[PDB]
Amino acid sequence: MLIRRLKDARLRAGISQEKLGVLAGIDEASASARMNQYEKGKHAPDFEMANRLAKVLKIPVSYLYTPEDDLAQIILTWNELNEQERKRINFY
Amino acid sequence: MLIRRLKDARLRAGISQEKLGVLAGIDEASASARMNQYEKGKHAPDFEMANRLAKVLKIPVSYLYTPEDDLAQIILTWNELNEQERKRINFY
DNA sequence: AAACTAAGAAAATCTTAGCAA
DNA sequence: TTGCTAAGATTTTCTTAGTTT
Repeated sequence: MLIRRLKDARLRAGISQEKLGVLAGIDEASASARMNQYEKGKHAPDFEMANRLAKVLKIPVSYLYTPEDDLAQIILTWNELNEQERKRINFY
Repeated sequence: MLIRRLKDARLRAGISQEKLGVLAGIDEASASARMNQYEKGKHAPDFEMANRLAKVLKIPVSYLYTPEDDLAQIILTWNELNEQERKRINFY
């Protein structure tokens, strides 16, 4: 899990670390700490948690696991394309 | 990590679970077991290991973390494109 | 040969109780 | 308010020693 990806996505979502945690289902008593540990790279979330974070952040989960900046941008762009626009890439 | 992504990529590489493990730097004494645990979804590898696996399998690491079949295919295709080709999608 | 598994050892994360910016 | 951290409690993976396909 790439800490820069998590942080960038969180800041674009405009929410605090704690709020991101709460919305992803982490107990209010541990949300701030846990989300900070993830963003600072102290501990890694499991894939199930990453999926819940991605849901809150409105991103595809694999964005958080893509080190290649150009591919990560593609993933975010693809995310916002409608199903007809995706067909155009699919054929491509 | 998505066990089907790992299996599909390994089978395309034409290598055993053990061989994949050995090539990815897992000790010869535990490669078979660990690789199997990952592919069967018994335990998840950490991201560092996933990166080592992806290098052996000649895939971008985020393929292993992409649940969306259509995006996963984009990632696979993108992996094989040269610079000039990646430039034209980045535009598109 | 390759795939697979149990169980104890080992190492990781999670919760708690805060402090710092 | 938000970001951040230590450390013990908790939960996970890893190694070993195999059996199964």
